[PDB]
Amino acid sequence: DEFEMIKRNTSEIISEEELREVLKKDEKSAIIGFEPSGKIHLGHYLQIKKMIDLQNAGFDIIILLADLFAYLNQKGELDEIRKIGDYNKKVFEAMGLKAKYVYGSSFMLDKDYTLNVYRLALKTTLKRARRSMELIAREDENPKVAEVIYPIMQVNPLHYEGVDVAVGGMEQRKIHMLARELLPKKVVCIHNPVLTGLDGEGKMSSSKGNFIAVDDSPEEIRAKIKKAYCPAGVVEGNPIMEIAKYFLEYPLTIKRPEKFGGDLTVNSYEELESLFKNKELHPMDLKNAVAEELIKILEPIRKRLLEH
Ligand SMILES: N[C@@H](Cc1ccc(CC(F)(F)F)cc1)C(=O)O
Repeated sequence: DEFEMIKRNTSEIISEEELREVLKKDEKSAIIGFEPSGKIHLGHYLQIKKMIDLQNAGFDIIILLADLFAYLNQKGELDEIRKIGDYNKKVFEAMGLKAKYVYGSSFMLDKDYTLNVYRLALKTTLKRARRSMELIAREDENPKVAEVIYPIMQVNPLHYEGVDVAVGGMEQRKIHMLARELLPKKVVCIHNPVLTGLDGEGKMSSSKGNFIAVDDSPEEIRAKIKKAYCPAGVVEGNPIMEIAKYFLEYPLTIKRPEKFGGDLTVNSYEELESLFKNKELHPMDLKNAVAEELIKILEPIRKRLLEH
């Protein structure tokens, strides 16, 4: 099913009935926005993989390099942000994405864009804007006015003209709930889960420095994975298991020494999860398998980012 391919590994689709209608049409487009990021990590790639799914299913793909948004979220000066955006777009092309790339600031300063922001600032409460940003806003002991403008710009109808589907992480869902209420035409949201960071502390993050970057060296992936929170028998909160779920190909053959049980062949992640949960498979053989298949999945991307 095209539908079930798109739905595989998302946390929610709002809504499924509207997505079946979109899939019927001959012309459909899907958008995702990203604040430019100094490092692109597996959190980014999970979402790019969803966009490749939509692209296989017939959708035109639009990537918004959300530079002004990064600007409001205190990531720096704009033309410095627009140069990080340029690099991120190289990375997304090396992931195998066939898309159109738009810089926010190329249209977000237009008079009609600006008037919608003022119009929406009239319908949106300070309390709701702030709630909507709890998972997104840069850490700040004295919150700035910029924090409450960010979500109203994210739900501006100009971002969604001729767009059927928006894709984002679950950390964006309150902002999308706002847009569901306030947008003139309905857009389907597809939310992808948030990856746990390597120490299990919170969520994977370019500023928490708890991530694996797609351009990481092999030795580097090994060392991050070796150090990673992965309690025996525990799946919930375990970032090594998450990587197994969202990134690996099954059936999976796990090489191990014959004293640890010999080569193991798992035909599904659900099979891996039962093996792991009852301790027929130890963190260390998991880790070696995950590290080794992660290296092979990332290699072509590291290669073209390094080509020259
Ligand atoms: N909040 C996102 C960035 C963002 C996501 C979505 C949009 C609207 C749209 F998706 F681009 F159309 C604008 C910016 C993030 O946290 O990177």
